[PDB]
Amino acid sequence: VNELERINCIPDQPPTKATCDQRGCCWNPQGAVSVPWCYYSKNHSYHVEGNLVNTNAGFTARLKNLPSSPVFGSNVDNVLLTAEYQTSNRFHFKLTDQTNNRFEVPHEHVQSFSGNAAASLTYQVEISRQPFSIKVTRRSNNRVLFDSSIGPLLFADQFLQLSTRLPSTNVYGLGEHVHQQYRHDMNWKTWPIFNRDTTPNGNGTNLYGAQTFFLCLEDASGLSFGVFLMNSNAMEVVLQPAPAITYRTIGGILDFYVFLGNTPEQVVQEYLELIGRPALPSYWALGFHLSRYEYGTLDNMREVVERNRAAQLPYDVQHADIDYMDERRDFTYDSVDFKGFPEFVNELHNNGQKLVIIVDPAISNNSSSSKPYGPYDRGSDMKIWVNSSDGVTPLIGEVWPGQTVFPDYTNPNCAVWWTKEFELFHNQVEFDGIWIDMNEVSNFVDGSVSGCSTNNLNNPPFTPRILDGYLFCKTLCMDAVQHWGKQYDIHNLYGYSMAVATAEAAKTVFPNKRSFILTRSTFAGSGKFAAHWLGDNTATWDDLRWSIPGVLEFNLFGIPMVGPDICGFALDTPEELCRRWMQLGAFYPFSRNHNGQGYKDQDPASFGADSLLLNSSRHYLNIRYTLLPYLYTLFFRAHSRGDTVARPLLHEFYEDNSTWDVHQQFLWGPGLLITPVLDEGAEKVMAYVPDAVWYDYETGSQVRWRKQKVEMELPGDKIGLHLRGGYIFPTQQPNTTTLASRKNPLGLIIALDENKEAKGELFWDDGETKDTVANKVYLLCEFSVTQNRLEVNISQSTYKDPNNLAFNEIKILGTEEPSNVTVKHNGVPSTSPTVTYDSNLKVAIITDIDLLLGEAYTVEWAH
Ligand SMILES: *[C@@H]1O[C@H](CO)[C@@H](O[C@@H]2O[C@H](CO)[C@@H](O)[C@H](O)[C@H]2NC(C)=O)[C@H](O)[C@H]1NC(C)=O
Ligand SMILES: *[C@@H]1O[C@H](CO)[C@@H](O[C@H]2O[C@H](CO)[C@@H](O)[C@H](O)[C@H]2NC(C)=O)[C@H](O)[C@H]1NC(C)=O
Ligand SMILES: O=S(=O)([O-])O[C@@H]([C@H](O)[C@H](O)[C@@H](O)CO)[C@H](O)C[S@+]1C[C@@H](O)[C@H](O)[C@H]1CO
Ligand SMILES: *[C@@H]1O[C@H](CO)[C@@H](O)[C@H](O)[C@H]1NC(C)=O
Repeated sequence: VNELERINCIPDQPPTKATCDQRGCCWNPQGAVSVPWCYYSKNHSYHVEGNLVNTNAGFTARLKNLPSSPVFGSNVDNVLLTAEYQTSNRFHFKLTDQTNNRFEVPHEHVQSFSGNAAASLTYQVEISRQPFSIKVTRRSNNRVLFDSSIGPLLFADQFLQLSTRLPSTNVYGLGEHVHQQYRHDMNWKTWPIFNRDTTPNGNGTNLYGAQTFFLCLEDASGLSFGVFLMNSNAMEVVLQPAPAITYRTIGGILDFYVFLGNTPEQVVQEYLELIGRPALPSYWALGFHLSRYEYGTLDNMREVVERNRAAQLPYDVQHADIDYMDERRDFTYDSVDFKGFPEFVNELHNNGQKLVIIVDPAISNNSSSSKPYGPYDRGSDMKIWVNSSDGVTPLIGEVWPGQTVFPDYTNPNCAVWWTKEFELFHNQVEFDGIWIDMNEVSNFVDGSVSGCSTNNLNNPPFTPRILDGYLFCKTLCMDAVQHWGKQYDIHNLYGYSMAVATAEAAKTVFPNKRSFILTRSTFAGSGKFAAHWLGDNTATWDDLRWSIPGVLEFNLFGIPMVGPDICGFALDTPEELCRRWMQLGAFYPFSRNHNGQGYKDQDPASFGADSLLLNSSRHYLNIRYTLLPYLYTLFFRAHSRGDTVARPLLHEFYEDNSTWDVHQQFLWGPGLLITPVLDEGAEKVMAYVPDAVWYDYETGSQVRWRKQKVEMELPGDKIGLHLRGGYIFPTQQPNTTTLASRKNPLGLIIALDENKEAKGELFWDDGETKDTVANKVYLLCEFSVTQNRLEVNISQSTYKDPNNLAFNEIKILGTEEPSNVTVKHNGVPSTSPTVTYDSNLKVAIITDIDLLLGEAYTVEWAH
């Protein structure tokens, strides 16, 4: 064995020859740091027994265990391999215990496959007999994509493992973690996955969510593939420089999907086609959100709101954290400190703003006939709590209010309970959206108020390297019991089940509306239901840098509406950091400035009504709002086709290997390049300029750089923003709310390519109705520019905005002077627009034009 290819046989303890011999592995204490001294042999594992059997969907094989002594339990004797050729670009295989049913994720979106093997496969599947291995290769070039032959298949009740070689080291994904870099180096690295309330810091631990998806860019041609494991048990993913990746899990079954694409974007699209495409956000959820833990009183909250309104900050949503509650209890508000709450909400609404309230899962069990607590009384009547292992007594833990029980959101009768709680509360405080937190689930005691019994669930043969080394640390007992099964098996599905139930509640509370759900904990497929934030970060320059890979990864995971707490949750934010963070933060898909308890104010206006930070924050938030029709159309493509929103350079520029590890810059869709200053004291950033025409957003000027590293001059008041030649960006005059800004004149920014051509599109609907796309109530138009000509073209036309909207300005970058501008409407001429032209910058701006939204036009000019 070449040392890069050794598969570690002692993941659980420091390596010894005696343990190696006892396990029947190979011993070689010679090797570079991290190279396993003890590793699985060439042979041993499982072998194929007899022949493969053709089925309608693909094939089955029986695998029989090559005997050895138990490591972490003894391998299941007979394993069944079921292989389904589901589509041309998606292969599914699962490994089950041939004799017993095992836990399988009861995913809400994924359906069982029936039907026949797809035609025109882009992949071929190869099975080796002795020992068992599975290989998936790309048909067109025979590139080996998945190849398990590097390691054994291990399949014991509480220890399952399968490895695969990888065709390159361009590997992106896995979660939820702070990876720090976007491209995984492929040096010996183990990532534990198990939903846990812990700080997203530099220690590389398991965080709030469970995401097994990874994408691999195979080569410069763009050809890419992805892998997904459908398994909700505690697990870790081991990366090594072969290159190779091992999945090591402690229950369930190995249920794998392999996705192929011509480009990275097509791999994400194939993945989201399987697990579920993201929900379309309400248009208002794309504006700026402001928040903090512990305003303390409504007076203090109103004070913050009003100083940011007075500053003309674009500011659509105010969040209210646990301080609104009466003693941190769900579905109450503090009648003294938040006296006047309903009247404040009216004020918010009348100002065009929205209210999002935090709701925790854990319910106070403190209720007597003297002093009733309704959510607990109604919950106990319905019998909808998570129970201890006896299957009958509700588990007691502790969160914000004191001792608590936990809803079992897997029980469909729990959504009924939860919905009524929301109905009852909305009658008091008319919130518009819901922020669901602490849903790993997070417990202030370990397991329960009486701890956890010693047994194989709470104390398993092998524990992945999760924070603190016990599964029940700061969560529920592993033998706690829910409708979908035991906590051991479904722990990673709590936040997922809770987002599903919460989306159910929205159907009653916000009939026909999307509303907004923000969730902490996630499983694969959570973006169908919710936005995500990156959790309790810290006001450091490290946390600023680390945010970008975290945002890009959740876009691969199909949770495109994602961002961190701008300026940092924990700690007092320095002015310089917060100013650089607000500049970048104006371009996160989810843009929220949120702050921890006790720390100095960090809302933009708090820095002073004439401060650089406020001026800069207002400036870039106004740019964000200007480009909201472009951002919104990007979320439309994510929702309907599965595209990313916040996009890596390498997804558009994969032919250039200089982009393969860029994580300090990113794109909005194909066309907008964002380059933040991310270092203290810097007024410059070393940045990559991909192989395209680029125009400075602010001046419109063509940059002299192409396909090269540059130092971009970015003073205290700037972030780099460039528009790609070849693309047309729809815009709308901004205002301090989207309620108002949506009524304003539209514009087009045409960035010309070398041939003086460009293309773009605009999606437009009512901005809030649920499933306008599935029910086809929307406008979609295309803009295309050739020499001397712009065409506005309508493809779907089943929504006409009642506000009489129109394009009143067109800015053309990289153009020679356009003259004699003519506008035709469905063929008919007329009259004559104004053109202003800057021959130095090659910018033309056409005004005094009125192109109605949803109407076809041709706009023509001479040179
Ligand atoms: C948790 O325990 C409760 C009892 O405390 C179980 O409630 C049962 O619910 C069904 C209706 O769905 C009733 O017909 C039973 O009579 C209830 N039992 C009792 C003793 O009242 C609940 O099923 C348990 N949940 C889980 C996941 O085990
Ligand atoms: C941007 O938003 C505000 C709403 O907050 C609009 O404010 C004014 O609009 C009208 C003036 O033409 C008045 O009828 C409203 O009373 C007034 N609202 C306020 C602040 O009192 C403003 O018009 C919007 N901008 C644009 C271009 O429409
Ligand atoms: O006391 S804290 O440090 O703030 O508790 C955090 C962890 O529980 C804790 O750090 C844990 O990891 C240590 O064991 C918790 O996540 C805060 S929540 C999430 C945030 O967005 C809201 O504003 C907060 C109030 O609702
Ligand atoms: C690792 O964890 C501890 C917090 O318990 C902390 O002291 C340290 O900052 C963390 N390491 C890094 C480098 O983030």
